[PDB]
Amino acid sequence: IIGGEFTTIENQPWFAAIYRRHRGGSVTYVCGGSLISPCWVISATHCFIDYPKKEDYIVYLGRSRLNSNTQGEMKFEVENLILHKDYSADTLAHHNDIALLKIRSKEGRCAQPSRTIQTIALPSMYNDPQFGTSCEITGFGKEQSTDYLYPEQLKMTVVKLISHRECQQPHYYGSEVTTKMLCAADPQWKTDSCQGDSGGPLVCSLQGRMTLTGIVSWGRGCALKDKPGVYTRVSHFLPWIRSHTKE
Ligand SMILES: N=C(N)c1ccc2cc(O)ccc2c1
Repeated sequence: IIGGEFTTIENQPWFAAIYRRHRGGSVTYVCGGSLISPCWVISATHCFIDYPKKEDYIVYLGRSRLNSNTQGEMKFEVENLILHKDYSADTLAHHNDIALLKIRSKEGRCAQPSRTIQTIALPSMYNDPQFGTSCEITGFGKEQSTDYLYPEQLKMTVVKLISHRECQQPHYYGSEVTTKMLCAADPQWKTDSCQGDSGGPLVCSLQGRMTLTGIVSWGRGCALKDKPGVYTRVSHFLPWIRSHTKE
């Protein structure tokens, strides 16, 4: 997250921290995600596509810091890593950039809701806030495009939804952005998601309920003039989520 503020898991208790076990035993951060029911986390396919083996991954819920344990955290293996069959990547834009992780603990249990662990509501079908609406984004990604390190403390910021029409412009993204994507940005371009924030939530309040409107997907740099953040438009993927979240 470029700009914005530090936070703790209490302020985004659906946030899931996803890590990968290396051949050699070291564990490194991969991507964010969001708990959408006790057993299901939703993230982005591009985070996993290079290493699709579910055994390689660890999911933490209730975690406020990147490389230290947070009191009350829960640790999960990935029982099912579901990538989107229709995912594709061009030079910049990712299409169908959405993924599901079914989580189960070593004790064979799903998430137990707590002060630091809660689900987030999905939107209703094609129901998005109007452009200009303020939404929040959360993650452990870079604080500056030129950073090597990721921040140790969780961060969040506020961006505004941009119309598909404005985002289609040439000096925005041209035809790179589709109706299954949402653009969001700061009017001063001063704050944004960045590398390491992928898979994490864009949350808006809709009919008075906190709603997973977007999933961090891609952008041309970070907090760059005329280059909004691009998010998977969750309200356009409900059939896929429905069809994949059962027995
Ligand atoms: N401008 C963004 N919101 C944005 C989001 C995700 C990104 C992931 C990357 O690997 C590199 C740049 C990124 C930029």
